[PDB]
Amino acid sequence: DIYSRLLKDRIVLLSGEINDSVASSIVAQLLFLEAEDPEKDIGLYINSPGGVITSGLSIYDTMNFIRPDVSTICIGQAAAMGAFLLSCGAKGKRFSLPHSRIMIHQPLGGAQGQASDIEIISNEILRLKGLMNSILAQNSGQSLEQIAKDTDRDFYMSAKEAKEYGLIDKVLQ
Amino acid sequence: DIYSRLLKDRIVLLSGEINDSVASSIVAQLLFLEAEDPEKDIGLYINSPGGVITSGLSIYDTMNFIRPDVSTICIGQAAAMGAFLLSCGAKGKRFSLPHSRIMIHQPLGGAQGQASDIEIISNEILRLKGLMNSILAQNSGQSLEQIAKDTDRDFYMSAKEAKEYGLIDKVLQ
Amino acid sequence: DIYSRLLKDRIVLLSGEINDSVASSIVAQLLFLEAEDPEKDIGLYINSPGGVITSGLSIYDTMNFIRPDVSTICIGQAAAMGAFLLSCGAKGKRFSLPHSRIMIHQPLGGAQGQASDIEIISNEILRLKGLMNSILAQNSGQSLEQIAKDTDRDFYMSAKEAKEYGLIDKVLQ
Amino acid sequence: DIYSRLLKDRIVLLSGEINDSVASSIVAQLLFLEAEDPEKDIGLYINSPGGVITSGLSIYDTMNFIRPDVSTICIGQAAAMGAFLLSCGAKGKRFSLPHSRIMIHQPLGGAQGQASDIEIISNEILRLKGLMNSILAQNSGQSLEQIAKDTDRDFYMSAKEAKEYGLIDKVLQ
Amino acid sequence: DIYSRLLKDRIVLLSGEINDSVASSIVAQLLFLEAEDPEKDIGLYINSPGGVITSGLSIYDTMNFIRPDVSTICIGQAAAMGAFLLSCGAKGKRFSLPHSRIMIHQPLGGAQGQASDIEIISNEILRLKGLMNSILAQNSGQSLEQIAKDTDRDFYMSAKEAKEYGLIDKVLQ
Amino acid sequence: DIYSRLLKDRIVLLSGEINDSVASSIVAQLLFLEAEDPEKDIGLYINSPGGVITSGLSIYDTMNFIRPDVSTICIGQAAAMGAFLLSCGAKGKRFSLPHSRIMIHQPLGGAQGQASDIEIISNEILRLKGLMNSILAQNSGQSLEQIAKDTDRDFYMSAKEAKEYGLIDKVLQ
Amino acid sequence: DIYSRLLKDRIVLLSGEINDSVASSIVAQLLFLEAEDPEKDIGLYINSPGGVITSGLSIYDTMNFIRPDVSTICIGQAAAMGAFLLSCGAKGKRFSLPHSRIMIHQPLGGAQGQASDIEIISNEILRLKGLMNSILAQNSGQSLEQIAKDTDRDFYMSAKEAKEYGLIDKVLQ
Amino acid sequence: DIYSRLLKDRIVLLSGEINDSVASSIVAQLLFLEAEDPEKDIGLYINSPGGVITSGLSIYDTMNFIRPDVSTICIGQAAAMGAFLLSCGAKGKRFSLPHSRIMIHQPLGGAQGQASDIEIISNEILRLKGLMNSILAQNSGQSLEQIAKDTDRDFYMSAKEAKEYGLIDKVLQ
Amino acid sequence: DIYSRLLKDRIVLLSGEINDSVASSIVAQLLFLEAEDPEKDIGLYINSPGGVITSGLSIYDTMNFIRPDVSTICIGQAAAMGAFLLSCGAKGKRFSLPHSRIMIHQPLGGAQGQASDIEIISNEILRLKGLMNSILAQNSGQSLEQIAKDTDRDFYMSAKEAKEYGLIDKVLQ
Amino acid sequence: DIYSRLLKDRIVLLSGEINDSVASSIVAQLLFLEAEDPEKDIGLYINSPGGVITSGLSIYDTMNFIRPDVSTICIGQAAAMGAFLLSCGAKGKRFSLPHSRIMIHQPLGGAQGQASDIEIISNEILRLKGLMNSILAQNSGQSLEQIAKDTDRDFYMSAKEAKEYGLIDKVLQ
Amino acid sequence: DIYSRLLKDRIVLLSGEINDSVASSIVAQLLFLEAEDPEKDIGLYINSPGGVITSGLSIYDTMNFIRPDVSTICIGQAAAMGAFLLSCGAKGKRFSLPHSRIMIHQPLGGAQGQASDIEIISNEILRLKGLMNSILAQNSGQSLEQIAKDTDRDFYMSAKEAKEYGLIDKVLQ
Repeated sequence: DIYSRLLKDRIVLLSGEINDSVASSIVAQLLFLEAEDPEKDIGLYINSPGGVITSGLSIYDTMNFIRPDVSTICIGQAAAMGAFLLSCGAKGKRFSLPHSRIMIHQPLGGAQGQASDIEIISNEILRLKGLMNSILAQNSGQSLEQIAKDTDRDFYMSAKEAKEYGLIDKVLQ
Repeated sequence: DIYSRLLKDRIVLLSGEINDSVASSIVAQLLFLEAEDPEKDIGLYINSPGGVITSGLSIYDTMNFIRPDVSTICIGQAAAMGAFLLSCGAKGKRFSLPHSRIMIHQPLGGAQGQASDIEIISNEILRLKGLMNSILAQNSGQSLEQIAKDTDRDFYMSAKEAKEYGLIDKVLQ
Repeated sequence: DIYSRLLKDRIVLLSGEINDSVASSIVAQLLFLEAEDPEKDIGLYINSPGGVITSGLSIYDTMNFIRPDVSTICIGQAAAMGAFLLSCGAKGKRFSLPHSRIMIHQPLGGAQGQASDIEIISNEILRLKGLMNSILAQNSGQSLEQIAKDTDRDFYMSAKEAKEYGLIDKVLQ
Repeated sequence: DIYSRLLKDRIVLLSGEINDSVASSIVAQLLFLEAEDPEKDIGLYINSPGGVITSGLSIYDTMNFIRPDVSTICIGQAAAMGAFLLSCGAKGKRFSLPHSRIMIHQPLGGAQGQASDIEIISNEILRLKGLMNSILAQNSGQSLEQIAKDTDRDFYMSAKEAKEYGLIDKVLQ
Repeated sequence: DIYSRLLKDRIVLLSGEINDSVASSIVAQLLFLEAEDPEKDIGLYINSPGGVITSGLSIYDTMNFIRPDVSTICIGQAAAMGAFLLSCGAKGKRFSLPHSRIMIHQPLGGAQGQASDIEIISNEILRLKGLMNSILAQNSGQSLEQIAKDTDRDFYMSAKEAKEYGLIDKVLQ
Repeated sequence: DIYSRLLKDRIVLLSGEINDSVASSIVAQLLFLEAEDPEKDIGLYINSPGGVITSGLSIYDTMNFIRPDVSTICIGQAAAMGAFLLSCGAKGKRFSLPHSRIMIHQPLGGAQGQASDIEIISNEILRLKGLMNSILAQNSGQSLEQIAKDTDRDFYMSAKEAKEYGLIDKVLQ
Repeated sequence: DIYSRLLKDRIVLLSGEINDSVASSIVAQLLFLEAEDPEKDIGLYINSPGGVITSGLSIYDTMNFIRPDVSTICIGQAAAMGAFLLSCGAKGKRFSLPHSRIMIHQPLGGAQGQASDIEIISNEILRLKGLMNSILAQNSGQSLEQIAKDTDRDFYMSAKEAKEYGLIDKVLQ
Repeated sequence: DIYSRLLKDRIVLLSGEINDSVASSIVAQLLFLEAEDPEKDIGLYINSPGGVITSGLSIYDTMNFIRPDVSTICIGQAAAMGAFLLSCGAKGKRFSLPHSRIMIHQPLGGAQGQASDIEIISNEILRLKGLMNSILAQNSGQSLEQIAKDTDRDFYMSAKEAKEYGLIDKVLQ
Repeated sequence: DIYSRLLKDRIVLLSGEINDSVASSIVAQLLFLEAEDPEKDIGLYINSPGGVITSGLSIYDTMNFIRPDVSTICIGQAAAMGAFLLSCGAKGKRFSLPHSRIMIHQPLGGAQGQASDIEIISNEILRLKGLMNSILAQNSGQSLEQIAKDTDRDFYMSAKEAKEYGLIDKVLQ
Repeated sequence: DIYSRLLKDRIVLLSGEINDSVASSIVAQLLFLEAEDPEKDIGLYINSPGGVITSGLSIYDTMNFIRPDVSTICIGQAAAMGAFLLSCGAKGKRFSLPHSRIMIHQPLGGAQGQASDIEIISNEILRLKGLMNSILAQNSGQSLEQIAKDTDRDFYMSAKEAKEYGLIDKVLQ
Repeated sequence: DIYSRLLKDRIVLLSGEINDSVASSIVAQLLFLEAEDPEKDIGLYINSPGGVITSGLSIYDTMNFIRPDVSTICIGQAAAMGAFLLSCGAKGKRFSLPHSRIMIHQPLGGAQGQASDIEIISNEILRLKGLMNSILAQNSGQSLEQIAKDTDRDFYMSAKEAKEYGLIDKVLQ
């Protein structure tokens, strides 16, 4: 197996949609690599269109949890939760390849039922929305207000543009 | 046509689910009847599980928009928007046959999309929930708080109970 | 129209499954005939497997609502709601043909959602059950305690037995 | 026929999704009324959730093409293209019932294919977005820049609010 | 593989929904690990949207039937039966990552059939509701009346909130 | 394993449609080889119809990222993103067997939603279109204008014609 | 209309599968004929494969209910419930075209549910089976056991054979 | 494999629906456990909603057929055939966890075809029901008619209830 | 009939997709008027997206076949064949309401089968593209090669621009 | 593995439909065998109905690209691409079993979209058609024209016929 | 593996339908055995209803192609291409178990398309029909007229009769 060999050089790949499975896998690889040696850096390469929000959150909070610095490298693209994760890389170790595409946006979902239930679910999504915009601003240096204004609709940008935005530190040019 | 025959007797039947199509039917018939005679009463027999809200309201607004007093008679059942319309009949002229069942509740719905749009949908549903609770309270004699408490979940009652509640005036039994 | 011709002689056919649609038709015919002649009896022929409770109930209440006697004649079969309605015919005018089978039972139904919502529904169907049993025990002369056990499960019987149980008065022949 | 009957008193109903089909009908009806009497006002009652843009525009153009005034009345709900039509009625003859709701927003669409085709579709939808926004602004007394900001997402209003916003002239209550 | 590598570290994973399939795996490990050593703690990391009540009850009973302490760690999300489980972790060893979400609610379900059948399922689902609300109160300190009021409809909360609420002990940071 | 054995001799097979899953593998594979020997050349045999744009880009960026020279050999066909990657091989090491088909075109996409969202998707696809026509112009030694003009519609070629164009360096006789 | 015109001559046509709607129709016609003239014989043309038992039964009871003689004519075929209804025509007037087919058998059915429910459906179907076999014996000349032994499985006969069996009287050849 | 590991400890898990596939497996293991050592107990963990009957009985006959004692432990739940197997564990070694649910009932099923085929299937369903009741009375200490009245409908009990009833021996709390 | 009345005033409506069904009706009506009054004008109101090419040419040839001028008035839109037909109106009598959108383009179609069959299909689609590109050219004064370029991809126009372009003559604003 | 042990003798099998997936396997085995011994011959057994043109071309090129002589053996049948590949075997080493059947034809395909697009694809398929005729003509020594005539429609042959035609060298008797 | 165990005994099993896939397997096994020992016989056990002709034919040619004799044993059944294959075993070594059934018939197929295309397919199939009957003829010793006349339709046989026909040499009873 190839991936298992890359896991030996402390490289974990995050490709495609993000969900409990994928997250569960990506989380297990982080806990694993840490116990393996809680002082070396881990390379999290990202090429995802996004995914379920609480999933992306588990991968994230696990990134802060473990001792090793989790560096993030964007190849191909990192949209939705994919861009959020890329920004959560250890400060200074968030990279991207020249032709990658970064896109951030607000969450989306669905509500079904009585007025009392739609409202509950609605406030819950706005909450996740504020939580991720909050983290997205803190990670980039942009203000809360600025993030809200830009994630209102799909905000696509090049790696280079992503750098001047605060999302990544260096474009491996 | 049997329904055409009865309409010549000022009888309008609202049976089954409510929607624009059914609503247009009921509205055209209420208008028509007025054009034939603005003085006489109109008989609106109801047997509905409710249906689309904006559609129910079109009917409701039409009842008050025409000169004739619209008598509402419940038969079989008057649930949700169906019960709403029942309670809108002309004061003192809201009846129900002895074994009908009346039910009131809060509106149902669905939101899909960005956090921003789900909330707009949500606020709209609540807006209508508050609209109907206030009309319901005014038609029965109950207070908003009371209406809101009972319509939180399905409130099923008997014609007799419906009269005690204030949704109808007499039980033609 | 072959069906209209019959109605001209106060004959109404309840054939098939009973729902708000069929229900409305029968009521429109029942109300119509009372406008034509509020004294002459009506012939409600019944060949139906049964149907939606409130729909049948709207038919039962209309039968007692108008002034003329609504005589019921079972042909083919009369089960569930149908058997119920058959037994509601005007005292002494509840008929059936020789090979017609009659079957009474307890109401069927379904509930999906939260426990709160499930309990509300369960309670409603139970109220309808009791209501059915009581009106059935009063149409046959049987005791509520008798109807209760007898309808716990499908209870099929021929015209004769039904004459002796109390559901119908006579077997035309 | 209840509908063709009301058309005699010059009433035209537009309820449900608006498409070339429904449009053709609404169109024919206006051209027919135009003939019957180029002077007498026409009453276009609206209860529609919207529909295909061009189909909608064909009605509006016809409203203006013909000689008689097309008064618009909203019952139940006038949303999207439906809200557009309500706003285009003869100045001073745009009414709404008290409990109807008005919802305006920007156009929806879809593009599939090559970059070149999508770009073309995209410009065509945007050209349309600006067209209606302009007319809507002109009919409401709002500024182009304002209708643009307010229709960025679904804007739900109450008859009373829609009257204050400039979309309708009077709320028959 | 990776999960089995973590299992030897006494780290069990509950990701995705809960049903017998998953339940049996969890129970398999909670027994296995108590076979390796009934002394050393066990780490059950939870990231589940919920699942079947009896399935979760299985994992629950097994959790405190074995001898070692089963510590619960909510990562990402712990709603419905997922939250119930999280709170069931060993007193003092219930954690959550900074950005995880918790949600408690009343059971969901459905029933079809005769009134009798529906009534049995309704009371059954009511017991589980009472049962869980009870265990939930003990585990948090909260009274039964409170858990009952809160779980009526979906009760979402943040990690800090869950701690103040008594569902978790410490929040890692 | 036949594929693991060819990878031993530093041969990587890119067969079929391109997507994140497929691209992820190719990426994981290049990384493996770059690690095993940063000095030696890697041979990438392509027989693809094209695929997900960013997915192809992830691959294009990795080839230039790693230290080894990535030679590209087209067998069967390299169409769309496939021909793109082909032309991106190490200058002087871009090959093709005598009967391969090469086709270059412009990106294909789709969009649904508000005009604002379509416009966003539209601009994003044009941005990507501009990027690839420009990289293709660089890789072929032609004016961006000419490539734009050619790729407007699917442009097929014979391995020989591809060499004339500048996409490959030699046709292995 | 063609069928309407043949009705004028007292010709009722029973074709294809017999269910509650068709039965209803045949029934309407028989009562309508007797209306016009309660003496003039009726011709019931049968070309049916059979159908639902209760539906057939209603036709059979109705034939005998009304005063008029209902002469049955089998053309093409008369199978199952359809052969049963042939043998029930006015004795001496049960015909058959030369090349028609006749087929008699035991009822078909289905049951799903609890053992208790299945048993009730078993006795019920066995009841209908004996009743049918009973009448068949009555109608032909054959003894209860013959009929039973014979209808155990599909039993096809020619017009002539059906006469020798005692199912029809003459064979209009 | 984890289950294999639990097997070495002589622990067999029966979870989910029961059928030929699952029964064939449980018997394979059951027999195997005997080959190793036919003296030590066997721990049959049960978390099942039930399943096919003949499959359940095959497991049951194997439990008594093998030389060792097959103890039963209920976790999560054991309803229908699931509760049956639980009550067939070695006398005295029938356990249950504290919050487990135990439910017993009468067999379910279906039948299609000729009346005589239905009678045949019905009798087999009844004879199975009888075999079931007897065994499920002999194990519990209840009487035939007692177990018969109680299993007429779903009969849900708690761990403690099942013991008081005789289904289990001790609730491992 | 409302459409029939409009016909008596020499008004024909081509609404929606064009196909053989629709085409036959328009041809039917034109020939009707043809005979009705060979000298008076015919107004062809168009609001179509396009359709079957030959079906359109059908209508068109009929337009120039008959003696009376066929005026064309675009309302809503006239795309693809709809635009072709629009322009094919009698010289000087080609209108459109102000907010209508006109669109021209090259043909669409498909081919399955052998290389030889595909080429045949291909030449034929090219022949039609040529045929129409010239008719369109003639009707608007545009050079054939200019048209072929403008319609290479969907070319959307406003009423005014369509006048400028030569597709229509006037705009009734 | 049977095929694997077989591959150990330079024996490769091409069974079923040819496509990229199947083609990549074959291509990998050819590259594998060559690397394993560019001297010994390789035995490619073909029993295929054909498939994707480029998939076959992919294989064909690799056959001549590697050093070893690739001998082709036809068992069962070789049609379309199968035939083609069979003929591409090392001269003097193209065999076939006595009863296998060889069948050659012209490529099949499909095109959708605009005339412009249809034409591009038609020319592309005619390009492949000509290329393959050349190769067949050359592989067999027949004239470009003879191959043209003979592949117009499906041309079935016996191994012996295929031999005398030039497609194979000898038939294993 | 169980089958690889029997392969060590030159035992090949042919179960179910025959197609390229299944046949490749048999062929592979046949070749492997010939390699292992070109001397020792082979045992092909058949229990197949037949399948693709060319697939079957590919197995037939391989049996004769290898050195050892391939004895054929019919177990269960051998119909169509199955019987054919059984009849193709080395003379004197064609067996069948006592209760096996053998069935021989003519080719089955289907053609679609142009008259020209269907004519070809029809001719090719007749060709195989003649081909197999001929083979069948000399494998059984029967004349062609007789094989041709006997397989015109499905011809069923017992092992005893099949031996008497010339399809097998002995019945291992």
